[PDB]
Amino acid sequence: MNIFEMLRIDEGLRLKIYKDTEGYYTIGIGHLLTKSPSLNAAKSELDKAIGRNSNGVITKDEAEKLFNQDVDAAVRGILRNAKLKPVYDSLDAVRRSALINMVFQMGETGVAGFTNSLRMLQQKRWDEAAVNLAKSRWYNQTPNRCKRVITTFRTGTWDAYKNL
Repeated sequence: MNIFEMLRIDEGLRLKIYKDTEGYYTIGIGHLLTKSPSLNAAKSELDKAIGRNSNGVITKDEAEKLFNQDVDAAVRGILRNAKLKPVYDSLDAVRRSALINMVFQMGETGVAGFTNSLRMLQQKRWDEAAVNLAKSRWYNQTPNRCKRVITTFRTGTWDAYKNL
């Protein structure tokens, strides 16, 4: 397992525009199109980004292309954020994914909001974090995934993604 697989599991795949649990238009593997409430803006956004006239539906390969940049973008975001970096940098490789998994989902900003949690983690206080996280809205919105994620921070292993 690696981050890519992790997220494909968490985000699934969709070749057509759609709304995330946040109500935003997304497509592919959790590719956020636009915060705007307008199909068109998204459609616009999409084409722009895709380069050609999409008409709201992408190709598998495109999805993959976005995915790959989005992932890249997140790693990059973290490494550039004063609050995340240090944390990220203090985590073992498995936990780093989780962090990323988070960032990819709520964004650098959202994630930098989990102050204590961040600290806790940084400080190896696994359970406490496990706990804290569970208190977020996300948790009640993506219980399934927040679980998997939390387990990963907690355990430091991919068991949550292994199919037991």
